[PDB]
Amino acid sequence: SMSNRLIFDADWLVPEQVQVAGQAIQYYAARNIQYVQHPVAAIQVLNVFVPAAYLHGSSVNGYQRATAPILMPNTVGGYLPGPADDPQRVTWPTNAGTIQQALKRGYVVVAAGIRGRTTVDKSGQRVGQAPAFIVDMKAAIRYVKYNQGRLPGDANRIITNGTSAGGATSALAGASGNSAYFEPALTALGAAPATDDIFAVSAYCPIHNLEHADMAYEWQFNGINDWHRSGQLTVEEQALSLALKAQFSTYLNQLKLTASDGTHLTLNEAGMGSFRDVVRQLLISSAQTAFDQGTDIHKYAGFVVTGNQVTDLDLSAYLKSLTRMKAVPAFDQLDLTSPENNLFGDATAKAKHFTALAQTRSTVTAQLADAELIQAINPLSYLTTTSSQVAKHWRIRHGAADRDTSFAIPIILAIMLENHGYGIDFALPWDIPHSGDYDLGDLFSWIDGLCQ
Repeated sequence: SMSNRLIFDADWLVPEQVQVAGQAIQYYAARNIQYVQHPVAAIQVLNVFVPAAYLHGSSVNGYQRATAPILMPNTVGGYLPGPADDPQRVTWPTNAGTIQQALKRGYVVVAAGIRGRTTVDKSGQRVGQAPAFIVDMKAAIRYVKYNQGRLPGDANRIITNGTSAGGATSALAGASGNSAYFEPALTALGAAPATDDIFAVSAYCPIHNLEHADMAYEWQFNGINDWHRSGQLTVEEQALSLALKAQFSTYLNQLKLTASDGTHLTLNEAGMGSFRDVVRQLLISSAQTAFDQGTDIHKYAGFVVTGNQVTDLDLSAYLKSLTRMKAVPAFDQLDLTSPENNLFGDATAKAKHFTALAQTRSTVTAQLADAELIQAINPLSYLTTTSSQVAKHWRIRHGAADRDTSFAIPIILAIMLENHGYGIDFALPWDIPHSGDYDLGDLFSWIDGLCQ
């Protein structure tokens, strides 16, 4: 209610410890903070964790109470609800280990609970479908910034982190700072009166650009007719696949992506061209990195090694050995059965389409989600319009063995960021599956490079 003033009090913080690297790591916690005045679901609370030093006037890793980065990780996966995380949490989903390491590194951690597609209110009505996930992330950010200086950590140094749908959430927060689109929702929740633009984005395999993911998936996997998550593509599915693949060329070319040297990255009618070369080169680079460490890259097919150099890659051979995970369409299923279909439903419709193709070919009675909503939750929408304040610093990873979305998807995001002058640190880590937080040493060195 309005009795909730949304004022943080450091006096709430109580002392705890957790073991990290064979050392006891001291911190303080304040849990279950109601971060808006009018929550609709119990999950909408946040937890605050602070390195013990900052309550005793001291420093960690070059940071102080007033200057520490604020890591804001989320536990969203599959666009499901993501409970407020905790370094002491052992129940799925949790990135407790990352929180422990972040605290050791000197970061304040604000771990917000986020509604998702299965969240219901007290009347049993759905209240967690799109754009609830990002509205909640923004409200948690607004809470933090409203409380600059009451809350330890520098609210101008917020860095979001998440994996998969959570990586999309992190990227979307970074892309859409202060977008007016979300203002009515934040007003209705009674979110804090503060900005929601953030400093930096960490995203692992962000499942985003959903309305073009089917095209990208088929561009990548057409010609591979068995899928494993085991199934076999029907004749109708093969037909959609070939078409979806062809459509990707047109979508891709219209983005006007450019290589470092300024050349338009494109694909021809058959899906071959300079854009495909870029994907290949990133996978070759991933392989070279692994090869240099003594890893057997021939676990997968296609790599040409000349002396000590990965000199080329048969991309089709590689993808066959990687295997297709999803059927067709991979995201907008004709029968509305995907996580993304359910994400785009509302209080009235459990699920909706979000592409013209799947609506036209729907095998169940269905509606299309609002075009503005689809656009609003796509981080890419903000890189080509002037409707928000965008984080200047991005670190994106998508595993070279992650088949949950096409490599083209994170690659498009990374290139568009680069093309528009944002800082972007991007790679496809070798033989990494659909997962995140597996390179914290490097992530934290990147954050430190930005913040210290």
